Amino acid sequence: MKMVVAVIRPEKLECVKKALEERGFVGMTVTEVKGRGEQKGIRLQFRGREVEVDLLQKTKVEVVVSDDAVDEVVEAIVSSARTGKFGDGRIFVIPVEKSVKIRTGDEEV
Amino acid sequence: MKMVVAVIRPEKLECVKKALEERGFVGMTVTEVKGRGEQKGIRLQFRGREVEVDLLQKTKVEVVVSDDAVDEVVEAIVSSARTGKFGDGRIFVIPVEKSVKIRTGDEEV
Amino acid sequence: MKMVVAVIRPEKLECVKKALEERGFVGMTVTEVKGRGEQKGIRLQFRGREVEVDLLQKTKVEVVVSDDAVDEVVEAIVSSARTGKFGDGRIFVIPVEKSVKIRTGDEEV
Ligand SMILES: Nc1ncnc2c1ncn2[C@@H]1O[C@H](COP(=O)(O)OP(=O)(O)OP(=O)(O)O)[C@@H](O)[C@H]1O
Ligand SMILES: Nc1ncnc2c1ncn2[C@@H]1O[C@H](COP(=O)(O)OP(=O)(O)OP(=O)(O)O)[C@@H](O)[C@H]1O
Ligand SMILES: Nc1ncnc2c1ncn2[C@@H]1O[C@H](COP(=O)(O)OP(=O)(O)OP(=O)(O)O)[C@@H](O)[C@H]1O
Ligand SMILES: O=C(O)CCC(=O)C(=O)O
Ligand SMILES: O=C(O)CCC(=O)C(=O)O
Ligand SMILES: O=C(O)CCC(=O)C(=O)O
Ligand SMILES: [Mg+2]
Ligand SMILES: [Mg+2]
Ligand SMILES: [Mg+2]
Repeated sequence: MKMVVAVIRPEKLECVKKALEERGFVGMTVTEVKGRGEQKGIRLQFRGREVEVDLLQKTKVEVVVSDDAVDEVVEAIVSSARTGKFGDGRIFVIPVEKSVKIRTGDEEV
Repeated sequence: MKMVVAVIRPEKLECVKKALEERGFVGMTVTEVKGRGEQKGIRLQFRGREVEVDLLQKTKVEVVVSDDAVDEVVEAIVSSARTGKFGDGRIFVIPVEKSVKIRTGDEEV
Repeated sequence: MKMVVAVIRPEKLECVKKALEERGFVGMTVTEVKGRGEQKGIRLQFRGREVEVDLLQKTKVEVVVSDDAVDEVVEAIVSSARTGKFGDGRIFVIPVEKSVKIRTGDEEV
């Protein structure tokens, strides 16, 4: 099992949720976060002066899936979150050793 | 070392904190998140019409513990967070390779 | 690749960001969280009476880096976040198996 961790543009959350749902991936954890990547935020022109915003509002989407489902989950997120501009997002894959459903106590290892 | 990541009902946080404390597990990180599981949220009846809420407020509890302590931490969370209804929570176990205490610089590997 | 996860005092975020930037580590994810460590929060005296605050506001800094860069990232965070008092923070290192840039689709494994 793996956890797919995507940090996307907040306005792309609905697109991502729908692309994952259509593929049968419904379970996910969503966190409001802030971040920046390799461009260290954005430079804007305001009243003829350059202004820097080095930390932007982002949405973190965490999806725990089977090892074989990772590539598909990554493809679903890329296809629905992509705009072609800096800041589209990063996806990180982290190993998950155990998964427990609290209600039933069932544990997948 | 492992990180035990529990996503629980927000109203169960105090129960979970107390169950972990009684067992000597005090250190934890708590994040307000949103999510859904296999039932894709909830269906409610409002003014004679069916309404869907597909992302619910949840509380993420992260507890870094020794490898041998995992099962106990998982049991403590299940016993205190469980209601017997859909949405009680999921628990994921993730490997932690290093743990550093900033104040002292001590690092456990 | 590894994810360096630091839980620091909120007032140290700017120091940490600058120390990481000076070393060329710009990409990071920042989350507002709450937590406590081994001292189980703080005890304050208010109106001649002892009061306990068992969960404090903290800032989680997540930095995905190459395996060889971990130690430096940990040193940068320790040097800029340290005050010498309980609550300076914890740093956890978690393995990252894949990293994808959404815009380009490039994947580092
Ligand atoms: N090395 C990193 N460690 C942790 N989080 C990161 C890292 N890089 C980026 N992120 C997170 O991913 C979000 C999206 O990053 P972004 O899409 O700008 O990545 P990028 O590498 O700069 O690619 P691009 O050139 O397409 O912008 C960031 O705002 C931050 O929350
Ligand atoms: N596959 C998953 N990936 C990431 N987070 C998940 C996943 N499944 C559930 N979660 C998180 O766990 C929270 C609790 O999920 P929930 O208890 O409903 O799980 P479940 O598998 O549907 O079990 P149940 O049938 O008892 O409801 C969700 O709201 C979401 O934040
Ligand atoms: N075992 C743990 N599991 C998960 N998060 C933890 C753990 N211990 C501490 N944290 C997080 O790290 C933050 C900082 O912890 P803190 O610096 O107080 O650690 P400590 O072990 O008590 O060291 P110190 O004695 O210097 O205070 C906490 O508020 C919490 O968010
Ligand atoms: O995140 C954005 O929307 C633009 C900024 C960016 O790409 C970055 O900081 O790397
Ligand atoms: O989370 C809940 O409280 C009910 C919804 C649920 O179980 C789910 O979406 O899987
Ligand atoms: O976090 C603090 O600022 C003081 C409390 C502390 O160190 C703890 O709970 O372990
Ligand atoms: Mg970028
Ligand atoms: Mg459910
Ligand atoms: Mg402490």
